[PDB]
Amino acid sequence: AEEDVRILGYDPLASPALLQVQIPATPTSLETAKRGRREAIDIITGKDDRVLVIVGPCSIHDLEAAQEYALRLKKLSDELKGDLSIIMRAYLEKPRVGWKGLINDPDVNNTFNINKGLQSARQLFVNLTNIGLPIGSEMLDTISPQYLADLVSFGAIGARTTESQLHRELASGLSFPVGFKNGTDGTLNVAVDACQAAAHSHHFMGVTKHGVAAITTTKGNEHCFVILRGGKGTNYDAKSVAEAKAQLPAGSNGLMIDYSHGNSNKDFRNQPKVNDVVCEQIANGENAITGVMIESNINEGNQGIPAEGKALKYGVSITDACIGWETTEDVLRKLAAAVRQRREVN
Amino acid sequence: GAEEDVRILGYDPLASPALLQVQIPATPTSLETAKRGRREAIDIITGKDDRVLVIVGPCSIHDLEAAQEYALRLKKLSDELKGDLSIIMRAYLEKPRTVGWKGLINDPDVNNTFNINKGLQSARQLFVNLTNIGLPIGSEMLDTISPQYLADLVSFGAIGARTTESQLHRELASGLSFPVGFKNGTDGTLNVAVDACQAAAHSHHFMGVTKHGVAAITTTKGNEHCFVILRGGKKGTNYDAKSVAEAKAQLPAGSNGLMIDYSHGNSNKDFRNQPKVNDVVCEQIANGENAITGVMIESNINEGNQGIPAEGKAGLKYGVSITDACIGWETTEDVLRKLAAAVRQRREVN
Ligand SMILES: N[C@@H](Cc1ccc(O)cc1)C(=O)O
Ligand SMILES: N[C@@H](Cc1ccc(O)cc1)C(=O)O
Ligand SMILES: [Mn+2]
Ligand SMILES: [Mn+2]
Repeated sequence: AEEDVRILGYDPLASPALLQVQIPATPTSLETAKRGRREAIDIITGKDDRVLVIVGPCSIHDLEAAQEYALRLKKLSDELKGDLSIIMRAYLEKPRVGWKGLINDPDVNNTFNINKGLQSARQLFVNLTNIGLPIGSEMLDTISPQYLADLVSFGAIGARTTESQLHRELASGLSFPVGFKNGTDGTLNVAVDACQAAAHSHHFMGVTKHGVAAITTTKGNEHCFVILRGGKGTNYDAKSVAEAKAQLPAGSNGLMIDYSHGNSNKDFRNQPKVNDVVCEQIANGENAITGVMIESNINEGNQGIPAEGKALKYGVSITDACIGWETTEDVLRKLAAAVRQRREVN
Repeated sequence: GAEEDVRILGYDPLASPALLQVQIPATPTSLETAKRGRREAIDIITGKDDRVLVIVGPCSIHDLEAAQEYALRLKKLSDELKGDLSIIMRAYLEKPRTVGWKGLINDPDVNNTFNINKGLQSARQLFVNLTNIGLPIGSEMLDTISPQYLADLVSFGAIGARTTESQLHRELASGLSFPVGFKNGTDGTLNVAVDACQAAAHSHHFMGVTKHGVAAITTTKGNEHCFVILRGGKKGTNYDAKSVAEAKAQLPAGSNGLMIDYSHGNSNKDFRNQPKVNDVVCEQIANGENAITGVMIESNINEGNQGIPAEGKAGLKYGVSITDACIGWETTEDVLRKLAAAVRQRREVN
């Protein structure tokens, strides 16, 4: 009998329940999460005319820098809350080459420690939600969300998994809105199909809170939407948006636009130009644009990890390039103005 | 309180991999055959062997008895063509949906109900039944849990077009005990499949399950037996001399040989195109194309496909797919004899 010839070992994993006791959610974390969800729901279904904003770092390698970022984001959020509902990006990895993410390599020293990773991720998420800021993250697989789901207001399925049956089944049992990205080829038919699929009940192999594989029956998720993110070209302009709307069946949730990634084509400086174009549409009465996504840090750009380890410029991304804090301020103020102007066209 | 499991109707218990592997024991012939298909696929894709690897059989197995019959014929044809073709039966369990049968694992009674436990039983009993006659099998690797129930029996695993980009499926592949084919993207380009073969070569840590059914961090070695499967897509069919040359142009140093799926995007919404694909491919091969080391074919006892009727399972035509349309046995046997001949020609040219 020949099995496990390419398995080096099975390493012990703390169960979700074990981590949920060890790093407990505060009342404020839990309330913050549920509020982010309600607000998101009202925006994507058209009941609120504010725009949903998912903004923050490409990924979080540094919990302390992330806390200092979050505080600025939260104060900005208090001021702009008439117009914008703000959820911080609390993403753990970048689509894989270079740094393997906070779950895999939380000490940013190219080793593995998935257990300490899940602890860091959970501690992060609690730290952020506890100051009253809702968070969003990528839904990576069927296991890790069980460690974190109590804290999350928004879940994303990346371009690379929108087609994946398992991620569509998973999205169908999650306790929050899920955005599906358009395919890496730059078409959205895959994200429309994901939304439809995810709206139905499925059965997938999940894990229970005690860390055992079990058959998991889902209810279906009515709060999935499509996220425009470019690809093979950019797709944030009015013609692209018109074609996107032409593909959504009646009763669709609103569209979200990502300013980064394929939309900014290899230059983070392009994010504010994406905002200008998206604001012009929203100002002019485009009610189908209900969300945006922005890769923002304290300081702009990105950096490689140098011979010296985790010790690295503070508040600078080690995955995708971000716009810096002051650009983010300008960018978000200008969006809120668009929002108010759309109100008056309406 | 916490707001979790709003959209979870429940959690049902699963027999563990090890429980199932005791309850449906593999025979010494099942285990030898699985090791043998592996060795042979390995030799072909890495160029130690000039036969062609053929993954051939139904789109999906909904009927164990009809597959068993299919298999008896395929094994007799294979005994006869073994100088030229290494044959592995498609023993696939699902098809990519948005209506339709949910597969053998989800819905083993083919009646729009769900019994996952009975389903993994049917799958594993099916793989034992097939491999027990000395026929090796391949299947799609769907997630990180199901393979743990069946991996002892598998010679070939496939990652479909819709998951080739998925990090989790690349990671899985890096720890599987057998060769893995990654299909090119639904857009008809293969960069995503080359990237996946590269990634799967490496060591990864993924969240899998032990043999006793508990989630564990599963550390892998890397899988040096991954290859690319050409299956068409939105750019067009890719089984022609030109497409293969553009394929070859993108393979990195160290890459294993190419497989050509005659079906799916390459049949272009018509199963009767698979013999035509074969001729075009058989022609390249016979004139000296050594970069084509594999083919994939959707084949059943009888041709075509069918919906599931109101009457249910009892209303089904025997030996006819309920998922993608397949060529019939007669036409498969022809396709495979011309294929075997192309391989013979190729030997002469070299
Ligand atoms: N047992 C599988 C490897 C595997 C698959 C899935 C899993 O969760 C763990 C381990 C093999 O020999 O190929
Ligand atoms: N607990 C998740 C649902 C879930 C995710 C993953 C899983 O394996 C089981 C169940 C939620 O509230 O969204
Ligand atoms: Mn990013
Ligand atoms: Mn098929």
